[PDB]
Amino acid sequence: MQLSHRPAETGDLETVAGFPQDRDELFYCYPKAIWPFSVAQLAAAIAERRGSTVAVHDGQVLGFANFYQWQHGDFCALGNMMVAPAARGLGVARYLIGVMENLAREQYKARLMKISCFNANAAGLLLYTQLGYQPRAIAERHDPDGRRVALIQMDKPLE
Ligand SMILES: CC(=O)OCC1=C(C(=O)O)N2C(=O)[C@@H](NC(=O)Cc3cccs3)[C@H]2SC1
Repeated sequence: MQLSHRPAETGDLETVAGFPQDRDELFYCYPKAIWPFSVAQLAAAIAERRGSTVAVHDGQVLGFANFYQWQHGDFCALGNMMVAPAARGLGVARYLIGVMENLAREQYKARLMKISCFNANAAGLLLYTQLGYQPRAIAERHDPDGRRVALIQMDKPLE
């Protein structure tokens, strides 16, 4: 992958909003969203968040992420991590996580990145582990069906 990145733009929203393929994928990346996902839901997140970034390869937006929490000199928390269904497992998430780590360090002076990952998302848990994130706590949350899920709260120092 020759990958690049830039801030998210209005024109990207329809593409990015197409990434979650089912209600599980949507919950894992945006638990407050309601299925079906929409550009309006995506735009609302962007508005209340920081750092919304896309990853681009060969003219295609393949990934998106942002911060749902940010505390200058302290940390950021990565949110809305979405990857195009045709580009899963190819390094887009790894790439964007690296981008977001740099952004947290440089723009927020963060010492730590937090990532919270739902228990059912094994692929996320494994990736973040491979990227040097360590599990710190488990919180109870509830899915759209009112079922109890475990949110695994991980972090990583940035340097
Ligand atoms: C890496 C990634 O994509 O994380 C998605 C996520 C988000 C998100 O929306 O970006 N999060 C938030 O905004 C947090 N939300 C909660 O802990 C509240 C919840 C209520 C019901 C279930 S979780 C975390 S819960 C995890």
